[PDB]
This record gives sequence, C-alpha cells and structure tokens, in this order.
Amino acid sequence: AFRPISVFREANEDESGFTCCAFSARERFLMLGTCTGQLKLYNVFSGQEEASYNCHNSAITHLEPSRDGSLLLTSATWSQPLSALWGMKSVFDMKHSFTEDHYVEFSKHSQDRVIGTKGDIAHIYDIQTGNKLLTLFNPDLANNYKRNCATFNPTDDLVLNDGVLWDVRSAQAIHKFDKFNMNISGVFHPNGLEVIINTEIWDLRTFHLLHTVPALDQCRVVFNHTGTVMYGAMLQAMKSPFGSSFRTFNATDYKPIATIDVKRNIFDLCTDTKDCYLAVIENQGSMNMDTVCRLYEVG
Ligand SMILES: N#CC[C@H](NC(=O)c1c[nH]c(/C=C/C(=O)N2CCCCC2)c1-c1ccc(Cl)cc1F)c1ccc(F)c(Cl)c1
Repeated sequence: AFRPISVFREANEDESGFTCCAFSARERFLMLGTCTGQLKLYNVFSGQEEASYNCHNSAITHLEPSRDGSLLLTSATWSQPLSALWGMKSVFDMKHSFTEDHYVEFSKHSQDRVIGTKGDIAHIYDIQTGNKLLTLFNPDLANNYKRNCATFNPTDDLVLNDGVLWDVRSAQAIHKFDKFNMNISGVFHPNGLEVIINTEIWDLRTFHLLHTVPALDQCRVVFNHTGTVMYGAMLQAMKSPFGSSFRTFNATDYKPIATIDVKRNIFDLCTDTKDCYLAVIENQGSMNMDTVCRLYEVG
C-alpha cells in the first residue's frame, strides 16, 4: 500500500511552483526544483522549507543529487545553460555547465562523469574538468526518438542513446535496437542484464526480445534502490509532463503490481535511499500552476 503521510506546497507563494523532486543523501530532506528555477530543500515530514538556491531563470525539469551528497545536476526548460552541475559542500556553487543539453544524468557505478542529451545526441563530460570527452551519434543507426534521454548502464561500460547501445571505451555503436515507437528511447535495468525500451524488454547478451509490456508505453520509469519495484508514468502526448496515473511493476518479472490514479496531473516522482517513501509532485489545479508534494509511506 501507499499510506499518505504528508503534503506541502512552496512556502509563502500565492501559487506553488514545485516541478521536480529528489531525496537528498540526508534522510528526511527532499530537494525540489521550481517553475522559476529555484532549488529548495524541504523537511518532507514537517513540510517546512529549510533552504533555497537560485539555479536557473526558467523552470527546473530534472534534478539528480550525487550519492555522496557533494554534487547536484539540474536541467531547465528554456535557460542558457540548459543544465548544470552544482557543488553542495560549504558553499552552493556552480561547478560546470552543459549549455545545450536539456537532460543530464551521472554515471552510475563511479559518479565521475555526466551524460547529457541534446535531441538524439549524447555528450559525456568529466566532472572534475567539465570537458566534453565524447559525442555519441551514428547517422546510420539513429532511431530519431522524439523524447530521447541518454543513460549509462550500471557498470558505466555501456551507454544507451536513441535506442543505440554504445561501448564507451571504444566510443563505437555495438547494436541498434529496432524502433517500435516514436518517442521513448529506453533505460537499463539495474540488474545489468536487460534493456527496457518502451514496451520492449531486450536481453543485453543475445539482443533477443524477452518480453513485451504494453502498459509501459510512453512511460518514464524509475526503480527503487533495491531494484525490486519499477514505477512508470505515461507522458502526455508549463504543462504537466505526465497524466494523472502512475503504475508499479515487479522489477524481477515485469508483472504489474498496482495502477495508482491520483486524479491530478503528475509533475514528478522519486523514492528515498531506504525505499521507505515515495514523493510525488501533483498539480492541484489544471493547465493554474499550484503544485503540492505528496509523501507516501511505501508499505
Ligand atoms: N528523473 C526522474 C523521474 C522521472 N521524471 C521525469 O522523467 C520527468 C519529470 N519532469 C520531466 C519534465 C518536465 C518538463 O519538461 N516540464 C515541467 C516543468 C515546466 C516545463 C516542462 C520529466 C521528463 C519528461 C520526459 C523526458 Cl524524455 C525526460 C524527463 F526527465 C519519473 C519517472 C517515473 C515516473 F512515474 C514519474 Cl511521474 C517521473
């Protein structure tokens, strides 16, 4: 079950502008991006704001804190630069920026690199220097996915970009997964064995199709930390990225668990490092922007 535990809005604002969320390394603190480009730290139980920082001059679309707690990636919708890396030690400061990338993630095993996406192109950057190490794009294998996001695999040896599997070491495309949809480019299963590209589950070894999961169509997905549950929400074709529902799946067999209809448009969802909690950003109005963060205890 998901027990509603708490709800809160952007403190002292006429209209609440939370757009995205991620749990900090610190257990009871949630980081939230806003529609005006600020990063906020909230106590997720009290709903009280602790800290605010100015990151971009447009809405934050994505946040990702590093596991050690020292770094943060942000992306914005219509700012220059579009994405940035922030230090969060003593002073909150911009380390580096990724001017043309509308989406960024850290490498997974060792978080020493950033991977940014621009359209169907992946850029890989060194965290220390900020230098672009690699541009990944192959005109012969491109799928031209409209909502492409590039990502590392769990051991950082591989990248999936626009439905193409890359060997990072050699910077060579090693396989193109055939295209079944217009938008979604796919992610790696944390088990390191499978690639989830929209409704298709591919075996990484053989490149054979393992399953078709229709309910995943047009979904962004996130896994809990233990890799046992997958959350998916369907993209809509300052508007909300998602519709009013998200779905859970058993990550070990891809069997559905629950379909949760929150009856309001969803902006984001994240889970805490202990997989005890789910945070969901939902609009109380309809595109009126007045979002709340709802916190559920995961049963
Ligand atoms: N990280 C993470 C968690 C992940 N969030 C998103 O994917 C997400 C969360 N938010 C935006 C986008 C806002 C956006 O563009 N906005 C909203 C603010 C005003 C401007 C437009 C995106 C998003 C959408 C398209 C693309 Cl291809 C990639 C994106 F990251 C998620 C995973 C499973 C889920 F069940 C849910 Cl509800 C969210």
